[PDB]
Amino acid sequence: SDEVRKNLMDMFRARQVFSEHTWKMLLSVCRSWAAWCKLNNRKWFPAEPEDVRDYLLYLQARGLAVKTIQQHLGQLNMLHRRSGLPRPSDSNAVSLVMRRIRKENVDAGERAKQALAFERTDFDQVRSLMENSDRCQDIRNLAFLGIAYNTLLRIAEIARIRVKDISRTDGGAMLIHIGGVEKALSLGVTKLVERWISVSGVADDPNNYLFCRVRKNGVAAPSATSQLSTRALEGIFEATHRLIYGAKDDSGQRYLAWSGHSARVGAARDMARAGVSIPEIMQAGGWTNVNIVMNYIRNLD
DNA sequence: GCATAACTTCGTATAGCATATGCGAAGCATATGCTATACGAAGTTATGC
Repeated sequence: SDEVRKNLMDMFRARQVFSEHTWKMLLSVCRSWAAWCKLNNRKWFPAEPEDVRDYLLYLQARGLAVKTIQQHLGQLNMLHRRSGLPRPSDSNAVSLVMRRIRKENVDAGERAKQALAFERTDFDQVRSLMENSDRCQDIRNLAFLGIAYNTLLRIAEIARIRVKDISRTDGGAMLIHIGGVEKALSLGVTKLVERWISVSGVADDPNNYLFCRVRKNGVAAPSATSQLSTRALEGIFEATHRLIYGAKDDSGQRYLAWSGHSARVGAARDMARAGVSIPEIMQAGGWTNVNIVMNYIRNLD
């Protein structure tokens, strides 16, 4: 850590701006490179392309998915670039091995994953079960899913919306605004969000976040400044799934239960089942055209 | 005086997206950098008997 961290902080001085997600990632690549570089002693910072070739073969023998290795190589090249040295990716051999292992592991039959779809009928079932609920933290989850499906928002978008961010019409719909665009909400879940607001009492300042922590004994808490962590919002979907079905299987496979994208895929696939014109889908999601939309539509029943 | 529920901070793995190049000479298929989940685990503190 210390030596590598102090080295990387030279780049922090030289290149101070990144997403919190990027500079998290580069450090965790460098940890693994340094560890390997110790366990077979070679010079640690200035890369030798033959050593990169050894490293890429060592990773390929652990059978990591090709999307991982291409990222490790990317981060190494970023580090050389912003430090001010020739890029290891300039090596012909490095390219040759990358192409070879890419073809090999593709021929080995890997597939990209796709999340389980939160189709409309599951929402209707869980609503039919929880509609009678009065325990506060049930109400919260029932409202949350009601928005997170209908409005097609990304999980880290909906986590942000302040009560200031919401507009209301008496006897009608409710409208939501997100960073110059406005999105509109069905006359059902309006009643759920109204119930949540009126029972929890978060409305004392529009600057409060609409979603907030709730404690063991059923009393809510306000906050103007502390948001609910997305790691708990995934803990909503996974909990309600574990309420409708038994526990996850021990095979360790991923996407065995709903996650943040299960709403988007559920909505898109249901709209395709409704026979919508696909450009209307692309307009609703705002998605720049790439075949991921087709892949979500890949099959119906 | 200790046990518990519901949540917050780290870490090592993959998917999304915006932009750019070829190849061929019009259009877009494939390639490249950067940003964001999914999951298991360790750690926090308020309420309770």
